[PDB]
Amino acid sequence: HMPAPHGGILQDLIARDALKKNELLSEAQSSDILVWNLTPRQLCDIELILNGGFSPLTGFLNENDYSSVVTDSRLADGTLWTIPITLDVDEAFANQIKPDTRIALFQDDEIPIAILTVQDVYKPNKTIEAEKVFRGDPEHPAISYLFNVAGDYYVGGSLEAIQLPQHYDYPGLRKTPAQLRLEFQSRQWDRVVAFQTRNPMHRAHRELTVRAAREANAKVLIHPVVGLTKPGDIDHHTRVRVYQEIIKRYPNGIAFLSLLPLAMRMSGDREAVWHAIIRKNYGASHFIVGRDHAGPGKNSKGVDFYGPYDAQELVESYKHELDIEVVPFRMVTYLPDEDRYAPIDQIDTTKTRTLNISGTELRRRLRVGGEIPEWFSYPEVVKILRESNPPRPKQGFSIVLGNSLTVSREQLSIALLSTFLQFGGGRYYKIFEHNNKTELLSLIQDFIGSGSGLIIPNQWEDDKDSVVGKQNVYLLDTSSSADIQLESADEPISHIVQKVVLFLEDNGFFVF
Amino acid sequence: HMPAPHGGILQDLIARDALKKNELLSEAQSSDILVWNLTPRQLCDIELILNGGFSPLTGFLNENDYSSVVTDSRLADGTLWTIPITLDVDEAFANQIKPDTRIALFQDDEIPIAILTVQDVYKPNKTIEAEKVFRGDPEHPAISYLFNVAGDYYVGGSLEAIQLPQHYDYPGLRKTPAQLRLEFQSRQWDRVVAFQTRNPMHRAHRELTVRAAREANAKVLIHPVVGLTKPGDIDHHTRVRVYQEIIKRYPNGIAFLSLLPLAMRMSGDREAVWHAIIRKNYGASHFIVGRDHAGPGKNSKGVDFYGPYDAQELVESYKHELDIEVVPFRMVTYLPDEDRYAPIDQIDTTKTRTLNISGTELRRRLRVGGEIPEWFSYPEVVKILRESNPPRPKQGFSIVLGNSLTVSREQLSIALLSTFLQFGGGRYYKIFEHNNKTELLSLIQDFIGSGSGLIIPNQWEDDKDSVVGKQNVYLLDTSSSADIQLESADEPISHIVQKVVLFLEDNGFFVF
Amino acid sequence: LRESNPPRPKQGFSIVLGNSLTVSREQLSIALLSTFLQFGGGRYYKIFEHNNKTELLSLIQDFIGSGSGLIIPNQWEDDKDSVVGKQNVYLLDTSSSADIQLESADEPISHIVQKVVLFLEDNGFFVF
Ligand code: NA
Repeated sequence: HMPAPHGGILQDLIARDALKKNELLSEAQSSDILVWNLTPRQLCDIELILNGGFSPLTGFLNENDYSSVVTDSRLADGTLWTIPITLDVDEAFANQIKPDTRIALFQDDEIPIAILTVQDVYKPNKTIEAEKVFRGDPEHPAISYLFNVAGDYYVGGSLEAIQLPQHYDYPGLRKTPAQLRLEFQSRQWDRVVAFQTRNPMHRAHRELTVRAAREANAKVLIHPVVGLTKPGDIDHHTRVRVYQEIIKRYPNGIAFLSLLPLAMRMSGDREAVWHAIIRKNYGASHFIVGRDHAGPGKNSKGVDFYGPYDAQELVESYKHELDIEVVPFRMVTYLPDEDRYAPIDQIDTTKTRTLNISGTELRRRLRVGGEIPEWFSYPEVVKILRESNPPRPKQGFSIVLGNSLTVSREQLSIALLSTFLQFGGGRYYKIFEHNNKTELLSLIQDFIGSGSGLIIPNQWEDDKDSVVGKQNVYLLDTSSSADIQLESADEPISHIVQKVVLFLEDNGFFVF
Repeated sequence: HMPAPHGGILQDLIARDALKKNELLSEAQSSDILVWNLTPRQLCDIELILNGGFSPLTGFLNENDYSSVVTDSRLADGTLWTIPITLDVDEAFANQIKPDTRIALFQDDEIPIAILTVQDVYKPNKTIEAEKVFRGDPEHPAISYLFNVAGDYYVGGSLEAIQLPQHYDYPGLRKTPAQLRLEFQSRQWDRVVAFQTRNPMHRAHRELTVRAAREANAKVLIHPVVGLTKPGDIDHHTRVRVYQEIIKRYPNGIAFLSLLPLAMRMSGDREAVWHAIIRKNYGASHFIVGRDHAGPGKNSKGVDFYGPYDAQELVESYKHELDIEVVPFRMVTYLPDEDRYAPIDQIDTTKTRTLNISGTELRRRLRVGGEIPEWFSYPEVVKILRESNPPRPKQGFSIVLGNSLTVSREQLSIALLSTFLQFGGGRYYKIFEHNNKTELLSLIQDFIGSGSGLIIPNQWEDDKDSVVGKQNVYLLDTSSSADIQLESADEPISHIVQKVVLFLEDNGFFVF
Repeated sequence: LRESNPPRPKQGFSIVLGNSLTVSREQLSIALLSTFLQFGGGRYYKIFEHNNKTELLSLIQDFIGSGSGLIIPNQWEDDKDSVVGKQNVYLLDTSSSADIQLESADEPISHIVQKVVLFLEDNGFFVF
């Protein structure tokens, strides 16, 4: 039952180029070879290629495959493939390469990853890519990256592997497709259903998953993404701690945890098919496709990027060709009087109690510090989330003295500092003078991340608002754009202080 | 019974220079008048002088009173006075002043405090002062300050009150002698026993104090020092929270808390007499002098700066002259089977079970996060100290990659960071590059104070060790001076990471 | 009441291998036994062979009453269904009358085991 890789053969480049390692290593570490440092998304991508995770890929797509993928969701030879995997480069580097040029791809400017043999260098129409691949919405994460982070030139080419990107965390937890397939054989695991996730798992996830295992007669592979998920989500370290904990809530010998160095595009539809392909290469006969699978969410005008079922239908439409089975996850609700989750479909809310916790409410219960029902998520998991996302009483913040203020900045700072220290509780306070220095402005969010309260005497230049981070940063000024608005610019310091103290207290930072 | 100020009349200068405030304020901020920025200690002293708390002083001591104080612990006119209150200025400033010169004393370079009418300017023999006043031992906190911080030119002169130094914390809690006496009169309080302290109060302190009140038929005045105590101690904020909490464990209408802006010299012997005088001016008829009162402790060779009972004996020998009663606090111990503290005197240690917790064992339990008995310190009090002095798992730290390391600094830091993030526990981690900059080195301790873990890629110049701070800062090197010593200079990174992890785990920072 | 009528986690049960099964009864039993022992919690497990003996069939409900999990290799004769007691007794077979229904009679033992484990887990006997 274990699926053959996509395209019939596991492109384990690490294993195929084993004997030539030192040979490739040297060439890569020679001063005669042109060097290109891989960006974060590229590092995740290249790992899956050398890995065989992106079978049948063997390098970054050339214009021929890239175009076929963009317009037909297939490689030039017809193989289903929905996400363009290209090596984006800038004009400068582009002008130093031509077909057959040998490039060395490094990590952190010092670790030899692989040797790339160019065969194509083109300047893709990002308008068409954004439209045909990511549905053209300018706010879509992939399209934003496409235009502001991705180089404007793609470099098609074949790769020869030196070593997979270096990782120092979760060793042996990042099993390659070959290792996973071998692990499944050790356990005599025939049928395996894989679960995609870039989020923490709660009881519902544990139940829906065990259910899939039961109905599909397969074992469970919890395959969390730890490379790059949606921008601004929970760090993977925290998620992995949650996974390692929830894995213990499954009957013994039913589930296995393994991390996927994937860099998502949040391209729902196509991404789902891409996900099915990837797990297939990793050895899964079944793939769970959730509601709005890999969906960013809603845009500015509240419009959804993808339809709630777009992903499940797309994968379902290609499953026979992919030779995998799709396990659709229907929306579910909790029935208190039975202590069980059930498909919304079969519930008459008119004659049955139902409980549900939205992501917003959860984010709120972690901000406020309120209890989280044990039926929604396991105790151990909630504790883990509580540590990473502390309630406002344990959160850091920053109070910036507006430019409109005329009071003694030094005195107001001393006054605020002295005042905050009366409340105590654990938070460390500091009058922070940056002097419009980037080396110091870059530390603001670090102190806030540490729960520290910073009193900042002056504002920084607008051409640096990007160096800081708006999170928990409040402006004290007379302007209508301030978070703490003073009626005048020459108010008594005690007047000003009280306004700030009560503001913070109202926002939950101080508790008495 | 309420004593008369020391000298006969309370020198509440603020009250005698009221009808001259605007006038004096003008002169202060005038352009002609010479200005001097009051040092932190000078602020605490000047506040007590203008306050009346230092009666009969009416300004800083001149060479006449000073020498008298130094040799015979009295002022020129005989009046008892053991600690030399003088205005220490640098050479340069001394040469711009002559007798009759009027000076404007400012706080933080912008607040008019008082006008000083110079009477004397001299360069005291600090070798004699350190000897006759503080006993000579160079490691004595007062003698160290005397030479390394105090100016070399004392400026004697009278003072005219503008306003007492500004405080934004604990307003109305810092009552003046005039205010306290009024507060006492309002409560029909005649006999008052004052309790001095620069440390947290535990059940023992509550019991000894209540017992004192009972024996002397007096009310209790908890008079903590909030100015400057012993180098490196518990900030007054934490202590005030402790005081306000324990003050509630007294019978209603028995005790009263008030803060004393005193800058202690930790001059045990003399300072106790000085404290009795100060407390006398504040309206206290009784003063508690404890074992090694205002004592620095032990020097290098483990030799005590003062004798356990030197302070009690000295004040006791001047009490008749001071016109105040001395209340000696005898060493006590806890009796489990009787749930009460009793003097070590009447306790048959042989036939009686006794419990005691040293200041060191308390320090240890707070570092470890161990339990602290209820009989030793009130729960609310422990809570406060725990939050101010977090145990190792909640403590911050720094691992400085030594100079002898030949390994990649970029890769070792990255490996430490990703490894640390696996553990979780609320701590924020950061790779900190200072580039030998002071603006950055000064933040290291702020981060550690915030519970953060810093990974420092390079050591900082020797000429800047004084800018950092030893606390929880460990060096990873090969030298025998390293905190985490490495066998060789080019050990595998994984090998290094483990040595560091297990070191931090053995030291409490990590718990599993 | 909680002591006399324990919740499913502390309740005994019995899994009888249907007559339609073609798998190695000895192996399936060993497999189930070994598997149940991984979960633990307090329940005592036992492969129980009655050999259609009334003296032994009369003990089935006694073991269940003791919270024990019994793995029974074969079914007994219908003219004895009255000697046992249906309480917490589940049949593993292909027939539509079975409590745990297999799609085929020659399924992999690991296939069969998982079906039984998840059945019991769904019925509250195993808690993780
Ligand atoms: Na990137």
